[PDB]
Amino acid sequence: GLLDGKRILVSGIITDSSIAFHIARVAQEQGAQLVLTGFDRLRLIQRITDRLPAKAPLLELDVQNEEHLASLAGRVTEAIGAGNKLDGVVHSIGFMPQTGMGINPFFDAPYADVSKGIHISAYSYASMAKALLPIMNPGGSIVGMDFDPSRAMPAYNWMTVAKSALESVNRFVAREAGKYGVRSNLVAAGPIRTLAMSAIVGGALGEEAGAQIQLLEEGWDQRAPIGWNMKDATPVAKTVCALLSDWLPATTGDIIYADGGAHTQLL
Amino acid sequence: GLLDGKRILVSGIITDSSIAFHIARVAQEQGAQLVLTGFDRLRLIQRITDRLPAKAPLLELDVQNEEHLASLAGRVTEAIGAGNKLDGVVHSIGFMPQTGMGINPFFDAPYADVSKGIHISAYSYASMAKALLPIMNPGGSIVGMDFDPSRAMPAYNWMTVAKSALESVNRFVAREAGKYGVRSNLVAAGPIRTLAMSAIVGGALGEEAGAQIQLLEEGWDQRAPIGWNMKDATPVAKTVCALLSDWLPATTGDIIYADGGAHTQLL
Amino acid sequence: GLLDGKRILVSGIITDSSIAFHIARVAQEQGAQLVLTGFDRLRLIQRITDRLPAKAPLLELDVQNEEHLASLAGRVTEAIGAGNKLDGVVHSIGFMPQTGMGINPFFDAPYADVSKGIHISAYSYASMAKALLPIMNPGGSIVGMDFDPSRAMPAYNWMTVAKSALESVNRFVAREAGKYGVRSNLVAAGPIRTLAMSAIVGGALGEEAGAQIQLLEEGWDQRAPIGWNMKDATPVAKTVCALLSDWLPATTGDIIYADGGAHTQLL
Amino acid sequence: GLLDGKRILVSGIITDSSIAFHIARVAQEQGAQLVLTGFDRLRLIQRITDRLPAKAPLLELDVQNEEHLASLAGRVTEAIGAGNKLDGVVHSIGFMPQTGMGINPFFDAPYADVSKGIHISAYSYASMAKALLPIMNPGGSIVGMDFDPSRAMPAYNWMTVAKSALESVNRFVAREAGKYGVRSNLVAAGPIRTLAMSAIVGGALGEEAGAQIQLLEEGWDQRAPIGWNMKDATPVAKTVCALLSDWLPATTGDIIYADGGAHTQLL
Ligand SMILES: NC(=O)c1ccc[n+]([C@@H]2O[C@H](COP(=O)([O-])OP(=O)(O)OC[C@H]3O[C@@H](n4cnc5c(N)ncnc54)[C@H](O)[C@@H]3O)[C@@H](O)[C@H]2O)c1
Ligand SMILES: NC(=O)c1ccc[n+]([C@@H]2O[C@H](COP(=O)([O-])OP(=O)(O)OC[C@H]3O[C@@H](n4cnc5c(N)ncnc54)[C@H](O)[C@@H]3O)[C@@H](O)[C@H]2O)c1
Ligand SMILES: NC(=O)c1ccc[n+]([C@@H]2O[C@H](COP(=O)([O-])OP(=O)(O)OC[C@H]3O[C@@H](n4cnc5c(N)ncnc54)[C@H](O)[C@@H]3O)[C@@H](O)[C@H]2O)c1
Ligand SMILES: NC(=O)c1ccc[n+]([C@@H]2O[C@H](COP(=O)([O-])OP(=O)(O)OC[C@H]3O[C@@H](n4cnc5c(N)ncnc54)[C@H](O)[C@@H]3O)[C@@H](O)[C@H]2O)c1
Ligand SMILES: O=C(O)c1ccccc1-n1cccn1
Ligand SMILES: O=C(O)c1ccccc1-n1cccn1
Ligand SMILES: O=C(O)c1ccccc1-n1cccn1
Ligand SMILES: O=C(O)c1ccccc1-n1cccn1
Repeated sequence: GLLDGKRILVSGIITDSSIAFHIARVAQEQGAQLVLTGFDRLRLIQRITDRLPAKAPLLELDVQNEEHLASLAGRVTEAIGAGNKLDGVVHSIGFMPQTGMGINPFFDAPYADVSKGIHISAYSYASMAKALLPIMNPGGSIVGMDFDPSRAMPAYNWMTVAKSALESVNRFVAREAGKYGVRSNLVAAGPIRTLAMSAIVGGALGEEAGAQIQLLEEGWDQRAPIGWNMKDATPVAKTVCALLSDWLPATTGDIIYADGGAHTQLL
Repeated sequence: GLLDGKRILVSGIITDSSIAFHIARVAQEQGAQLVLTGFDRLRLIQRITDRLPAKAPLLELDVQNEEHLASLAGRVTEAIGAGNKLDGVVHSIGFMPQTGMGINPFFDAPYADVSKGIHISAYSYASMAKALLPIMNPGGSIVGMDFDPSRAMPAYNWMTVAKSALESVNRFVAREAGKYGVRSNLVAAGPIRTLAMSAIVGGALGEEAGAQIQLLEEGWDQRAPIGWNMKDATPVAKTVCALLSDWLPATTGDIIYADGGAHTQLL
Repeated sequence: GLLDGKRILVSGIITDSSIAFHIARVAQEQGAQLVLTGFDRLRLIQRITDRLPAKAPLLELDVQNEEHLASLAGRVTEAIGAGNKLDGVVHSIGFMPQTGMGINPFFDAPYADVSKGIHISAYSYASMAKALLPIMNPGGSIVGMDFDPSRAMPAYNWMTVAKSALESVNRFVAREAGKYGVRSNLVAAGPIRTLAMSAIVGGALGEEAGAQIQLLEEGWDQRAPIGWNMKDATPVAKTVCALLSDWLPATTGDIIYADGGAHTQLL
Repeated sequence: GLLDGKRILVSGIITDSSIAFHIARVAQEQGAQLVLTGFDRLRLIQRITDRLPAKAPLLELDVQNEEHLASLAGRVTEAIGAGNKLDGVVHSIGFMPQTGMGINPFFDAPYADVSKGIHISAYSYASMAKALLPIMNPGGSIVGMDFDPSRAMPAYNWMTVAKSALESVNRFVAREAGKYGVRSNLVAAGPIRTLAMSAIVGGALGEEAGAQIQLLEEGWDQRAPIGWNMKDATPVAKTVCALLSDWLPATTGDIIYADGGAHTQLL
């Protein structure tokens, strides 16, 4: 197994279409022993994660809750056993209020909403690294989920800005993590039909936003030299596992694109 | 004059070493008629701006104050005369609490402080564009000040993250501004010895941060193929005026580097 | 005039739709005194350049001819007068044999053809700088024409590779030019309907290449927040003149995008 | 084994310090069955590769020899057996005549020398893909070696330009390879003390070039958040094997940085 004997924390599962659900499944297939973290709806998340190949302890983590973060390392150590540390951490957490994601004009998102989205989607990558680096082994790996924000796109709006901030945060987390012998990287995924994504395409944020997001997805498969299947998160999950493994040992502060190559082509 | 007959709003003057002070001076030398905006210490700012080549009306603008922003367009129109619109807007506004800029470890900045810095340094670029685009002429130009955040650097810490967000915001502001026939761009400047910058080098945020920032400045002149003079903001001001002029008419959503070429060389 | 009193060499005119024809026209409108260089069909080029606002001396320059390059500085000095130097140089020269530009598969271009295209389109930027820097004034400016090659695109094929090389060459030319107080930059233009470009769209290199290039142009105007008019080279010419002027004095080794902002947006 | 049962062609071994020697060793440790290609000194290369963990057939390949390239697929098939195809191809080939690499000024490299270096270091990536894609399995992987050329650096000179071209070539090879279900990527390595590299630092190309290259290496370990050991090619070899494996299945046309994270930090 690619991750045999590694202890890895995976955040971000909320449904069986969450990217983190597939990260967790593949990591377990590859021999990793997991600790899961979930936000708010913990009975739902437990029921969802009962479908994973192996049972995993589930800890509550609201990344906006300073007490959750202050206690997190102790609760993880309780879950994996004293004297054991983590080898990997997966941040698969993102949120932007509807006002920031195309339900209204870009200029009409109040800063209170934007700042909540940046807190959850970008600052919390540093928050989780601060909490967990003290219980991570040398040679460990922190991975977060990205959506390439180097160019503006319709509808994604302030979530794009949040991903721009996240990419910058990752480069600073790498500086801190390196003192522990730990790498920090993001995986920039192509679009994936999660429940939230499918709802947007179905018009949950208005018809214009849904039409714009559907056009975004279609251009992706067209541009990608190997194609892109938005209904299949497994290639993204495998890429996360590659970064969690020992096989990218000189990559840190960086971004790996699991997008079919779409960002390398113009059309 | 490069800007003859243009009406241009310039924010961001606080001392005679502010980058915006030199933007304002050069723009006036080039025939522009200015409206200035200032934050908090308006009697100080009036005294400072009395040294500009020409008298300019001074309006109060705290970019975190929604009432200041809601009234801004009406106060500008009162200053330049009914029936007149703006041709240019300069955003030269930046702030990050000391906790986010190296006085303590990167992980120790509370999010309340980071979010204040992102509000002032990044979100407010969209706020000012929202307020002023309705009173801007076609062919107009919005320019903001940037510091290249594509790579992490010591001490700048969360201000770097804020500039990453600002660059993303600029690309979305360009989408909105284009509907008015207006361009939006940033100028990424090399380091400039403002009063705040000199205080940091002198140790205002701790000795380690001061030493790191001094090393940053020295490498800049070394890398720049034409050199870099941190005591001279005039080349930065001229570049801002180039973007305010009609001579970069097909550039928008973009970043112009006024850094001596330092970002194009490794050593 | 933006370029009043400046002496500027402009290469690359072959028809009245050449980008260099419009660079020359705008520069002369702005007070510059020009020296033109032309390749191969010098009687045609003289007839074309008779339509410029002012008469300009025309010198022969085949950038693959080492004797043309060795004599160039002396012939320029003869044209502008002993004791006078150049303030600006415009490289607007590009060529790739048909085998490298979509008339056949990418893999079927022989290296002899690719190397000719790289010689003319990329190496010659260094060749011209080597020949002309000894007769350039401090504060001078060298500008070359670019087409953003950061992502692959259909049909452009090995010309894209040549532009990737040119961008790298420009960063090294900036190092050399800086010793003379001279800047070196490229302007990355959106697509322009030159005679050669119109012929390709009309099928001169095969129907597939023409269809692919037409689709490229259409996406450009769609993406550009201020639009893109492929029939109007004047915004590109003005941007070149901005770099030739004194108003971007701290930019070198760099690329300015005169593309309507299209490269900053995904869709 | 990460590469168990995969058939992989590895070019570029010339000494036991070649990056390709360590790629080959790690791939064999991970279960791959290799075919090696060597240039010019085939008895030397056979003696060198006798030290690999397993015997591998050695084929002659001068990438400037069209007959070598035309016969290559047939000779590989003869080596691995009819009915078998390749799963991986490693391009670890680079050369620039001394005139292009700092023994003289950048402007003094004749184009004949530059074009030879671009032929071997960039065009040949397309040449090898053209020859070998017809005998590659779906799900296969082509990997080439890169040195980040996004910024100019002293002494590397025209080799940097060649790497800029190679990166562009890789994006087009990905388009072609995708039709076969094959990925194409580069690994951008930090500096490695090969025999050629050590000779340059020792002054083989002049004292100035040696001093500049030594300063380049030292800044790399300083910038890298996890450090950089120029005497250890194993992290680079492991990264190549990661791209040859099935664990980066949605990455193509791309660049993976095995440089300690140095390119993500300014200082
Ligand atoms: N779906 C895509 O197209 C796509 C593409 C690239 C990247 N991503 C990124 O992948 C990550 C996972 O998103 P997803 O697509 O799987 O959607 P998802 O809705 O399945 O997962 C989002 C997760 O964020 C978590 N979260 C929200 N607020 C939280 C908080 N205060 N504390 C802790 N967790 C919180 C949710 O509980 C949920 O588990 C996100 O960073 C997303 O931006 C998604
Ligand atoms: N000094 C450098 O080295 C450098 C380099 C690149 C970019 N920049 C950028 O240039 C911009 C101007 O900064 P500066 O270097 O001239 O320093 P400065 O201290 O002279 O100017 C900062 C300005 O921000 C304004 N400001 C702060 N909070 C505000 C608020 N709530 N509302 C309105 N205005 C507010 C200050 O009043 C002040 O006028 C900033 O965006 C800065 O990040 C500076
Ligand atoms: N047309 C576009 O869409 C576009 C977009 C971006 C950049 N560009 C670039 O702008 C430059 C000018 O091209 P253009 O579009 O105006 O086409 P053009 O055909 O009008 O100009 C090409 C010029 O290259 C010159 N040239 C060719 N071989 C030469 C040689 N051996 N020595 C000297 N000169 C030689 C031609 O004589 C001709 O004057 C080129 O670098 C081109 O790549 C064009
Ligand atoms: N050493 C570094 O610091 C470093 C860093 C990043 C990338 N790289 C790249 O890694 C690759 C391998 O280089 P290396 O550092 O291991 O040095 P090396 O000298 O050990 O390998 C170079 C290889 O190129 C081959 N070669 C030269 N001409 C050839 C031809 N006409 N046909 C076929 N092969 C030919 C040589 O025979 C030799 O095997 C190169 O692309 C190099 O640019 C090296
Ligand atoms: O999850 C994401 O970051 C994401 C990425 C690409 C497209 C849409 C996205 N969604 C954001 C909310 C719901 N979907
Ligand atoms: O003004 C800036 O953004 C800035 C840019 C570069 C270096 C230091 C900076 N400072 C931030 C506060 C005081 N200086
Ligand atoms: O001139 C160019 O470089 C160019 C740029 C964009 C599209 C087509 C181009 N053409 C190349 C030959 C004829 N047109
Ligand atoms: O191999 C390379 O491409 C390389 C990369 C970085 C530094 C030096 C290099 N050398 C080139 C010739 C000898 N070394």
